[PDB]
Amino acid sequence: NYCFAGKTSSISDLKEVPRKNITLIRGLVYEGQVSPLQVAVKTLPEVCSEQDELDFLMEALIISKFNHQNIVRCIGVSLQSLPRFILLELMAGGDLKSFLRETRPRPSQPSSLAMLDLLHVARDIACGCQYLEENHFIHRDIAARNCLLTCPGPGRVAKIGDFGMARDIYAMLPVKWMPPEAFMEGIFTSKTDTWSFGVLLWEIFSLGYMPYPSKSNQEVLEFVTSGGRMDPPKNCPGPVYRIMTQCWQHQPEDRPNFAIILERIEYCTQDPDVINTALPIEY
Ligand SMILES: CN1CCN(c2ccc(C(=O)Nc3n[nH]c4c3C=[N+](C(=O)[C@H](O)c3ccccc3)C4)cc2)CC1
Repeated sequence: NYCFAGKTSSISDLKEVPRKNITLIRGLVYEGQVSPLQVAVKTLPEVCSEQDELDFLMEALIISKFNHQNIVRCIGVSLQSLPRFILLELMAGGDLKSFLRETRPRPSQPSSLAMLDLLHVARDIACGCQYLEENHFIHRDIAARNCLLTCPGPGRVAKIGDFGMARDIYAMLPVKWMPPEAFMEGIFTSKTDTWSFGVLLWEIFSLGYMPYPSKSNQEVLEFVTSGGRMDPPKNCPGPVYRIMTQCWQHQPEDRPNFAIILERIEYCTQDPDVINTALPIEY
């Protein structure tokens, strides 16, 4: 009962891990060990509806079918014991939005991030999105809060880690990440992830600000459907802002695909005038 890349899978295909092999270590979702493999353990509340149950199963099926370095791996599940577990790659850096906020330059850490760090995050997630696009999977909620980092320090890799919106489709709408045609007609295509990536790019280069500062969801909806776009984040290089504004083309067919976005990110990455730009320091 779940189809991805033209292949079907069901609960039977999930890799069940004996509960006795699984130890919880600490809350982070928990850090856990499988018998020694470090994992994150996502739990289903025992007090939940059968729809929560089906939601949890679908989440497991979706993440287990992906195979890509910028999408969080599923080690397995433990569904035959209660509470039910999904076992996931442990991402010690935590979520991207929190990371940017915590790790932005300050006097105590004046060079905590550089432009190249942000470009590598952008590349990482764009590579994940390209894999989803080429496999015809529409994510529908590409946003910093949904991405995870392998570790806090140098060599960190960013990955897409949450697929709940796609799971649900398979006041809570992520309006600020959605293109005009998703509001109006409720039409989604891979061009809709392109728009959302544009907004994630603004999040990254703003070092974790909420998009459309000062605007509520409905004000954003009217702004965007009237042609309004966000200004550049502070100190954002022109070439990077231009990737964003191309992602935010009104017509879906005018937005770049992720192969092109990756090309432009790689280009920014080799340009000394981009990567030698200092990030703002937060006081
Ligand atoms: C100073 N710091 C830095 C370190 N820190 C953390 C905070 C959170 C985490 C964390 O949740 N790591 C995760 N690893 N794998 C998964 C995780 C969440 N998953 C999920 O499935 C979650 O549902 C999810 C998915 C995407 C984005 C966020 C949450 C799968 C790790 C370190 C605490 C504060």
